[PDB]
Amino acid sequence: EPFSLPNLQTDEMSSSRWPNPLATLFADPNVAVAPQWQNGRCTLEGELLGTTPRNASWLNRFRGVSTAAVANQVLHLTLYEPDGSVFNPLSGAPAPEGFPDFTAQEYHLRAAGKVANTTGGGEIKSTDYTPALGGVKITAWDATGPSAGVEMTGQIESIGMENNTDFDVLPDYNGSAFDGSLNLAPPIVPLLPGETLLRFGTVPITTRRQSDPIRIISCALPQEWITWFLTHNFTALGDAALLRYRNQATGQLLFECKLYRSGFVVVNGVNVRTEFPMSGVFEFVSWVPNFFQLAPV
Amino acid sequence: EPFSLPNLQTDEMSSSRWPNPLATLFADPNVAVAPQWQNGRCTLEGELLGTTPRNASWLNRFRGVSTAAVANQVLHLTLYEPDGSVFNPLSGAPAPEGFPDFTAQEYHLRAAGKVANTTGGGEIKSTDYTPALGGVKITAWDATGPSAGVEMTGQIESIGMENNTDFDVLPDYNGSAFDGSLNLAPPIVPLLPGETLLRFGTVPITTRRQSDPIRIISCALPQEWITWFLTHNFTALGDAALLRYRNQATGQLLFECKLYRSGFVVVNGVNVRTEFPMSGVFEFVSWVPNFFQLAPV
Ligand SMILES: C[C@@H]1O[C@@H](O)[C@@H](O)[C@H](O)[C@@H]1O
Ligand SMILES: C[C@@H]1O[C@@H](O)[C@@H](O)[C@H](O)[C@@H]1O
Repeated sequence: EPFSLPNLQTDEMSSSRWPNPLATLFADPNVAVAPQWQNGRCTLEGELLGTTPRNASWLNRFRGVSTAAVANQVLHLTLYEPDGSVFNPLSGAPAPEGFPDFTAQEYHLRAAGKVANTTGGGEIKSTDYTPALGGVKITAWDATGPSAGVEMTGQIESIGMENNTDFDVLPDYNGSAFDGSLNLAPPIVPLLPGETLLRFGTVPITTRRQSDPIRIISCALPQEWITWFLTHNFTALGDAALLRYRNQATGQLLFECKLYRSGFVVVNGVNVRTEFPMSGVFEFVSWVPNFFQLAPV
Repeated sequence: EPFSLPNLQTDEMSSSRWPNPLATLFADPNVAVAPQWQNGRCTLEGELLGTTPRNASWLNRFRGVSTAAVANQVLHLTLYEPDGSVFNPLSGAPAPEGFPDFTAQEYHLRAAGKVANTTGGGEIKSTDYTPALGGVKITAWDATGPSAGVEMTGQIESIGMENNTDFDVLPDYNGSAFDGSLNLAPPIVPLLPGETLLRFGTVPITTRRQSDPIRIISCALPQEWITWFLTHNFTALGDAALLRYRNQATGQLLFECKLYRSGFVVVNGVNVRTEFPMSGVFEFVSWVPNFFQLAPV
C-alpha cells in the first residue's frame, strides 16, 4: 500500500464542491484572501474535514422533516444528516454534511417526499440560508404538499450568484454575522511564500449573470481523490507528496507540484493567473518536506 | 492488481444510473422483463459498456450547440459528447455518454451558456427524446437566449414518471420501436436458474406520482465500483467474483453473492422481493465459475 493517486485525467474527474465535471485547472497568485472551503476537505490519510460528505453523492443533497404544512409557498424543514440521524444544531457544525459552503443570493432546489404532491421546486434565499440553526426556510415552493411532519429529500441545483468572488466567501451559517462558535476547517494556505494554490475548477449553473457571465467554483481536491484516500490505508511518510502532471499521451511533463498532507496542491513560480491543460494525469513521485522548493512552472 | 472492491458501505456509495446516494439494496425475482440498462455498465476489467460515462459526473449531463435562436419556449440543440466532440449519429451509439437510458413522459432539465440570458429550465418531452438522431428539442424553455450557435451545457434533474416499471424500459432513442442499428449493451440475466439480480437502488425526484408514489431506479454497479475498475488493472481470473456482504460494525455475514465478470451481482434463493441492510460492505473472496452455486440468502 504505497501512496498513489488514481490514473484519471483531470477532465475525467469531478469537483468536490459542486457536483459537475472538472473543466479548468489553474493557479491564481493574486487572490487576496485564502479560501476556507468546508467541502472538498480531506487529509491524505483519509480523514474528512469540515462538512465534506463521506458519500460523494451527498454533496448538495439535503434531507429533513417538514415542521409545518406548506403555506404561501413556504416549506420549513428541520434538518437531518445524510444518515438520517437528526442534525443537532447545539453541537457546533455549520451545516449538515454536503451543504453549500459559499455565499449566494439564493440556492435553487428541487425536493420530494414519499407522497405524490410533494415534488416541487423552490429556493433558499441568502437571509434564510442558516442551516447551523438546524432548519431551513424554503421559499417560492411550488408544490401543494407536504403537510407537517413529513420526510423530504432534495437537491440544490443552481444558485443566484451576482459575484464569482462569493464562491470563496463562507456564508453566515448561523445567521449571526459570523461567530467563532462554529467548528470550521481552517483556511487553505501554502506553507511556502512563493507557492500558489492549484485550483480544480468547474462551472455551476447560476442566474444573476447579466453583466459578467463566467462562473467558476474551485476545489482543493477532485472528488475521486477524496474517495481514493478514504478507500486506501495511506500513511503520510512526509509532509507533502511531490507530484508530476504529465500528458500521458504525448509524454510531456507540464509541471511538478506539492500535495500537502492536509489535502491541497500548490505550484511554484506563478506570477500571473495561469491555466493548465486538462488532459494530464497527476503522478506520485516521492515524499518531500514542507520546505522543498518546486521547479517553477 | 489482485481483485478487490472499495471498502465503502452501500449507503456510502452512489447510483450509476441516477446521480444520488444509494438508498436500497434489494432482489426482486418477479420483475416482468430483464433490464437492458445502458448506463452503469462496466466489466471487472474496466471496460465501459453502453453509454456509461468515464467521468462519473457526466451522468445526466449534456452539452450541445443551439441550432436556432430561442422562440416560443423552444430550444433545439445539436448534441456533443462530453469531450466536446460532435456526437455522430451514424456511429451506432444510442445517445451521448451519460444520457438517460429509460422511458419517461418528460425529462426536466436546467442548462446555461457562457453568455448572459442563457440560464434556463425546460424539459424534453418523451416524443422529443430521440438523441440517436443527433439533437434534442427542449420545450417549456424559460430563458430569452441563447441565440443560434451558442454552446449550452446542462443537467437532467428530475423526470415525469407515471409508472415505476418504465425505469427498466429502454427509450425509443432513434424515434422508432426498432433498435437493430444501435450498439446496445446486452440484457442483464443471471447465468444460473435460481439466481436473482441484486439491485442497487436510489430515489430520483419525479412528478406524475398520483398512481404509485414510490419511485426507485436500480443499477447493476455502484458508481464507485465502476471507477474502481477503471483505476485498477484487474484481470478476471474466473467467470465471477464470489463476494461476501458483511456488516463490518456487527460482523454478521449477511449473504454471499456472485459478481459476474460482465458487471452485475446476483444472489441465490430469493423467492419474493427482499430488501437488505445498507450498512454492509462487499468483500472479495475468490474467483468461481458461472455454475458455482451460492448459499441461499
Ligand atoms: C426568484 C428569483 O427568480 C429569478 O430572478 C432568478 O434569477 C433568481 O435567482 C431568483 O430565484
Ligand atoms: C409540463 C408538465 O408540468 C407538470 O405537470 C409536470 O408534473 C410534468 O412532469 C410536466 O413537466
